[PDB]
Amino acid sequence: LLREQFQNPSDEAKPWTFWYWMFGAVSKEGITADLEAMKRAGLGGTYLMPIKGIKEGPQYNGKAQQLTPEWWEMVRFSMEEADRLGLKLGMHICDGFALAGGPWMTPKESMQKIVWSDTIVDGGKIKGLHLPQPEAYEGFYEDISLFALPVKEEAADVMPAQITCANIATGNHIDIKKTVNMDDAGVIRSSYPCYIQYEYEQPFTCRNIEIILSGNNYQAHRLKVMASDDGVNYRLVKQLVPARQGWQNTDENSTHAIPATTARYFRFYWTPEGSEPGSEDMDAAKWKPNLKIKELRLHREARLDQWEGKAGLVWRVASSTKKEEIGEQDCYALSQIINLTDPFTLTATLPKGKWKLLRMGHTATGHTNATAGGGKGLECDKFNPKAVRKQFDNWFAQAFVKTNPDVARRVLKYMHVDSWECGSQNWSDTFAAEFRKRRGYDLMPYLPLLAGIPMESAERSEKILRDVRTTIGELVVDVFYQVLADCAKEYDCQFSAECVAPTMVSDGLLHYQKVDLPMGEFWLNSPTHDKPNDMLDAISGAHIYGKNIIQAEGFTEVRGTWNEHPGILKALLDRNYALGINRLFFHVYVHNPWLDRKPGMTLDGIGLFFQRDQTWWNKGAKAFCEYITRCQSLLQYGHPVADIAVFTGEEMPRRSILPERLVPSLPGIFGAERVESERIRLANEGQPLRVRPVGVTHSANMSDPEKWVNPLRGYAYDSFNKDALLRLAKAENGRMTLPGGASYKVLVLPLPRPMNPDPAALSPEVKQKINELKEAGILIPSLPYKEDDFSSYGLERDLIVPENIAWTHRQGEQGDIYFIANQLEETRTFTASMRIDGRKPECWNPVTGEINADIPYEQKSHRTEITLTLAPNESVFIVYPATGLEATEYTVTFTANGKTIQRQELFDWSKEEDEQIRYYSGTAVYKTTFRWKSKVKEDQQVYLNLGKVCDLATVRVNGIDCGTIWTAPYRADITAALKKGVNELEIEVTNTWANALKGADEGKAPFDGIWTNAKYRRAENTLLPAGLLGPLNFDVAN
Ligand SMILES: C[C@H]1[C@H](O)[C@@H](O)[C@@H](O)c2nnnn21
Ligand SMILES: [Ca+2]
Ligand SMILES: [Ca+2]
Ligand SMILES: [Ca+2]
Repeated sequence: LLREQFQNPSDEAKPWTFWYWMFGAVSKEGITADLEAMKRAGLGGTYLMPIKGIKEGPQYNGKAQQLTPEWWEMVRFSMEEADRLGLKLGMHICDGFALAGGPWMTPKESMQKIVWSDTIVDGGKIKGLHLPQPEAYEGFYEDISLFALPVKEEAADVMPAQITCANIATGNHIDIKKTVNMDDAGVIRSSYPCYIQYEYEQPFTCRNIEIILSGNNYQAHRLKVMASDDGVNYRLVKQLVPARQGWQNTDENSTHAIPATTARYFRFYWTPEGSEPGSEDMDAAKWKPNLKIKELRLHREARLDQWEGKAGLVWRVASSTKKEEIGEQDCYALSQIINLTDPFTLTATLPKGKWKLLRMGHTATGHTNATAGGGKGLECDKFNPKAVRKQFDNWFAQAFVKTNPDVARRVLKYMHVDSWECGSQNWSDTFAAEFRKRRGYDLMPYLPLLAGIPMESAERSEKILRDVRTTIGELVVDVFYQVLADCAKEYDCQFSAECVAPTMVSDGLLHYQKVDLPMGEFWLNSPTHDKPNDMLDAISGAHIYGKNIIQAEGFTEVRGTWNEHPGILKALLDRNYALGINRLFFHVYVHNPWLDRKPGMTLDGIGLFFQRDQTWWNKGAKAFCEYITRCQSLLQYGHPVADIAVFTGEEMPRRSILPERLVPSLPGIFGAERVESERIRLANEGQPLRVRPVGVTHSANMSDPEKWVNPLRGYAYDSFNKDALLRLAKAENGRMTLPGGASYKVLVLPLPRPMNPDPAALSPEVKQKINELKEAGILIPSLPYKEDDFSSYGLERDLIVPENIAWTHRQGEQGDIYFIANQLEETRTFTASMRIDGRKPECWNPVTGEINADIPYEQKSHRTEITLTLAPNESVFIVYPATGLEATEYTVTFTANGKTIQRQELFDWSKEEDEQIRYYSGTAVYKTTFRWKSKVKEDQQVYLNLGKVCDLATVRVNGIDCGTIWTAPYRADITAALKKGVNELEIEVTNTWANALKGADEGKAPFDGIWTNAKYRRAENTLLPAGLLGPLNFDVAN
């Protein structure tokens, strides 16, 4: 019975929280208080992750520094308390929130990259020549190969040049100080159209431009390169193209190839016009459209376009290099290169002429788990099974040894890996052998490709580099993930994992096959830091690899301002349920070690502030968690339904596809109005800015996941990869099926897109599997698909609802479930039509738990239609089996500071003269009486409507609890509690911390004990409305 699960949910259905210990400031008192608070809210467990240590926050006097006996004692006490209370625990595989580092790791055991040095020497009899040492992270380096290259031309790779600049932005409403300029350090800055000019003594032949930045700068990659011989007639060379890039893009410079150009003068023209708005695969374009360049280096030696990325040193995608840029003349044949490893100071004999001595080897990338404290150190080598095992043994395994082994064996059931923040890597000591087994040929002779030196042809080079990247991503799965999965089963743990993309070269779906619990992430009020693409990686991964529980780190808030409460979290949560998550993890519960300070310790103001010292914790968090649990009991039932699978291609890196990127492929499915708004948005005219949250200025045409509810207008889709196609896909009854229950009718092979611009050719195997699926009846539409839907092919929309209604559909042996959620902040009445023929629908309310088994419905064209009224932000589940107030005076007690006042009229606290009410945050108890004339009749239902509630209210009538009201409709069923005559009305109203913190900031604190390390505040500088504002009314229905 689904009803037993909805009314009595199982433990799997409960939401969890991340629990962050800050700066080693931890106490047993606070531990007990936190774990009891979590139990009281109805949480299932917590992930215990310490962040930073004493050194990073000396002011807090921490005594529980990571890995000290005192810290381990606190971990033990937490396990003991979680055992007592019936909570489960997880921990991360390292200290801090990312990723797999620790002080036990040496440079040799860390993430490795290919490095090199060179010198030009005359050939002949070389004896005892000392070659320059390549990059050696903390002295660690190891040679791999030494190559001898014949010199192409004989001139310097770079020459000196006189650098000038000029503003050209005319249309004079301009701030003259923000026009182009070069500072003392040679750094170039501009906000306005301009050019930077380089004048050489003699004509210089340039084939590429290395752009060197100080942090990220989208606009630096948008320069238009021009050249001249005579200083006035300038010819176009190339409009540069930004590579796709994530947020961790500063480990390498960027090389832009150009057609070989010989000139005395080069100009780089810039304008902000034509900028793409920001996204997760052009992270730098989220920021202000200002130009900032540390150095442009113009080079002579041929290099592949955007080679740093193509070599796998950083996560990047760009087009193959054109033949106009790298012709066969520009590439070295294998027979031209002499391999001098064996001789290697160097003593050997080369032919005559001049030779380049490319000394190649490997060193650490230098990445650490930087948010750790006592457990901080180098990131483990991600391709080395032993280093990965070692990392497991030294942190996570130790929680079963250093605490209390029998208690740890019962409560510590979850091992987590968060989202990658340790860059990329492209070598390890097993990498040549792995490449050979997997790709079927030897990489070693082609090692100079990893320096972007072209060999044989531009195409052969880039085909090989793609293979390197493919191997890289395969090894993240087959080593790092495989090893941790084995370790997890060995310790009887479930394995949760977040995204690898867009920081480590990877197929972003691929690793989810190895984990029990794929985990996405969604942010609150943080468009610059939100990760909708991560969400779709985790969901798509779970769906294609058959993982039924999909966790999500939810409500992460880049700057929390203390005005947040469950009411304004609901719509955000509901649209992520619509995407397919079904176990929320709250981000974040911060341990507050002091019982006398509130709201206390935070992650330096990064929200959501989800913890015991919230004004609304005791009643608000519990009510919300009840909603969540009921929602999740049903959203974990059976299998998700999606009719459309979309192939993610054969470029590397790769990941799930965002809805926006499919609009030119399926313009019909999205509709003409979506096509039109995308063209306006992407044209990004004037590069408009928005500030959200306070102090975060960014591109206003950023794709906003709130504007992409139900984007395929009644269908759902998963991204789907080569591995799933080749290893798992089956045709059954006209649909493509996978183990775990995915069944798709349609397979979209998208048009070339930003993340797959070539696009990479389909391998013969893929072509062969696609053809088998065409023949077994699977729709593989011709693109662009221009019809409104797939009903011409007998595939109707699953749910027809109006815009701004989020939904999902699950199906199992006991029937069908549609989750339907209003995203607008208004009451709406609308028809929902479901693809269900001849079964009786019911309406199950996840806020109250009420089940209405007898709703009206029509049956038309073999669908079922229902009329729904949804209050602001209201959600429902559709399940298919297989008169004013006349009150006496109010007594209002403000419990935090004991004030009590009498009032006839309801009032906004923030408008009172008394500063202890004006600035009050917390709970106030309202007490009054009312007359009810008649006895409550049969079939008759009575609601106390609260009107406007700031922000949360618990209703007691004649001492009977009639519920905690936190979202619309703001009303309480008082039917069972009503008596004839005089009724007693008690209402507890709770607001948010914002007003009290504003009071405390200004010396007008409404009570003592107010402190937090969270410093961010709303820009508005206003007191929020607060209280039972009403008006109060009764509603008598049937
Ligand atoms: C706030 C932390 C958060 O706690 C972590 O999940 C980490 O993945 C991250 N990425 N950006 N910001 N964070
Ligand atoms: Ca994360
Ligand atoms: Ca493709
Ligand atoms: Ca794309």
